[PDB]
This record gives sequence, C-alpha cells and structure tokens, in this order.
Amino acid sequence: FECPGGRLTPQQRKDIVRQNNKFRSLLIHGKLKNRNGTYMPRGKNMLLLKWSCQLENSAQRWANQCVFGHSPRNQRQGIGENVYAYWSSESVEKLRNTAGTEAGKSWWSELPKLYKQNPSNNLTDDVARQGVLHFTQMAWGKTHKIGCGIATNCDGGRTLIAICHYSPAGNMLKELIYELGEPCKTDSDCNTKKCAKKSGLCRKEL
Ligand SMILES: *[C@@H]1O[C@H](CO)[C@@H](O[C@@H]2O[C@H](CO)[C@@H](O[C@@H]3O[C@H](CO)[C@@H](O)[C@H](O)[C@@H]3O)[C@H](O)[C@H]2NC(C)=O)[C@H](O[C@@H]2O[C@@H](C)[C@@H](O)[C@@H](O)[C@@H]2O)[C@H]1NC(C)=O
Ligand SMILES: *[C@@H]1O[C@H](CO)[C@@H](O)[C@H](O[C@@H]2O[C@@H](C)[C@@H](O)[C@@H](O)[C@@H]2O)[C@H]1NC(C)=O
Repeated sequence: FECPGGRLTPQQRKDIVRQNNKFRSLLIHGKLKNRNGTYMPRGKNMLLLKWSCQLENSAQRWANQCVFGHSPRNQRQGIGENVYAYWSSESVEKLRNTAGTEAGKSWWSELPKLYKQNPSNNLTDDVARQGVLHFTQMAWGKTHKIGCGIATNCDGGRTLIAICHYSPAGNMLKELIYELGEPCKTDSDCNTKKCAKKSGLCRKEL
C-alpha cells in the first residue's frame, strides 16, 4: 500500500481494497440483492483484488485533469475504468479521506438500484444497457488489480474526483460477470490454487 510518487495515503488505498473485496465476498456468499429484491447467485473463483501502483499512476494522471468523464481509449488498453465525482459549494478537503470508499458505494449501488434479476450472471447486451457497468467492473471475477487516483483541487477545491483503474478489464460482452459456484474453502477449490479462506475469494498476485 506504499506507492512512490503517489498522491494517495496508504490508508486510502487499503480502505478502497478492503471495501471492494468485502463487496465481492458478500456477493459470492449470496448476501446481496439485485433490483428485483432477489439475492445474487453464489460465486466461485472471484479473485481477491490487489492494489497496483501502476494502475494508481494511470488513474491519478487522469484525476489530475479534473474532468468528469472517461480517459481516452488509447490510454485505457487492457484496463477497466470507473469515474466518480462529488460536487460541493464548499471545500471538499474533508471528503478526501473517504473519496475511494464513497466512490465504491456509488458504483456498487448500481446492483440494488439498476441491476435486474440475471440468473445466468451473463453480461448480455440487455444487461449492459441498464448502466450497471460500474458495479460489474467492481464485481468482475477475473479482475484482480485495482488502482485509484483522487483530485480535490477541482473547481477551486469544491469538486472531488475519484478515478479507479482495473486489470484485467472487466465487462466483456457475453462473458459471465463471475462464475456460478461456491466460495473457496480450501486452496484446491481455486483455479489459482490459493484461497483466502476468511473471505472465500481466490488469491492472484501482483
Ligand atoms: C451469454 O448469452 C449469449 C446469448 O445466448 C450466448 O451467446 C449465444 O451462444 C449460442 C450457443 O451457445 C449461440 O447459438 C448459435 O447460434 C448460431 C446462429 O445460427 C447457430 O448457427 C449456432 O449453431 C448456435 O445455435 C447464440 O447465437 C449466441 N448468441 C449470440 C447472439 O451471440 C453466450 O454464449 C457464449 O458466447 C457465444 C458467442 C459462444 O461463445 C458460446 O459458446 C458462449 O458460451 C452466453 N455467455 C456465456 C458465458 O454463457
Ligand atoms: C424482475 O422485475 C421485472 C419488472 O418488474 C419483471 O419484468 C421480471 O419478470 C419478467 O417476466 C417476464 C415478463 C419477462 O419480462 C422476464 O424477462 C422478466 O423476468 C422480474 N424478474 C423475474 C425473474 O421475476
């Protein structure tokens, strides 16, 4: 959680990772409702997210622009991107320390508010069209790397922007968001061959 030249604190990085992994674990344990009021299906092989300084560096470069939008495609090759902003009429400095976790709650909130019952867990065109792509990237079983950048100087210090980058990039159409199964109990349950038993998520390093 130490990233040379970074503008985040170690704690911010940890809070972001711990929150997103908690979400993932709650999800694969069947504890989270979709828009229809029905629990999402239990999952297996959901990777445990690791912080990547490389990802933070690209996300931070974009956050520094103070633009509420995506970075250009050619700077996002192989990489997912989620964008969050908070617009105040006063200073946002007090919001910096929870920027990442507020952003994760906002992206993640797509599940209960916009994500209709999808039993196959397949990311079809009709599922994608709902605007659940921020949530689906945070939930993407194959993604295992996350890095985020934050700007609080935007609009005279009155706008907060948080940018998170994910690798590998999630949201490939016609692939499942995550595999249907049981959370890992032992290493051999995981295709990566290492299981985080407390969370039921599979470990994948870097
Ligand atoms: C997610 O859901 C989509 C929509 O059903 C799956 O794609 C569909 O796969 C079917 C076969 O599993 C395709 O059927 C074929 O249709 C052609 C058209 O003539 C026939 O010639 C052929 O013999 C089959 O009957 C179906 O067309 C296809 N849907 C579309 C519009 O693409 C998808 O399955 C996955 O993607 C497809 C493209 C293949 O790679 C499948 O093997 C693969 O499982 C579902 N995704 C997942 C991960 O389940
Ligand atoms: C989730 O809620 C929506 C809106 O209330 C319903 O349309 C879904 O049931 C639907 O059943 C038919 C009409 C068809 O639209 C189907 O695609 C939907 O599933 C409901 N989902 C379920 C599975 O009950």
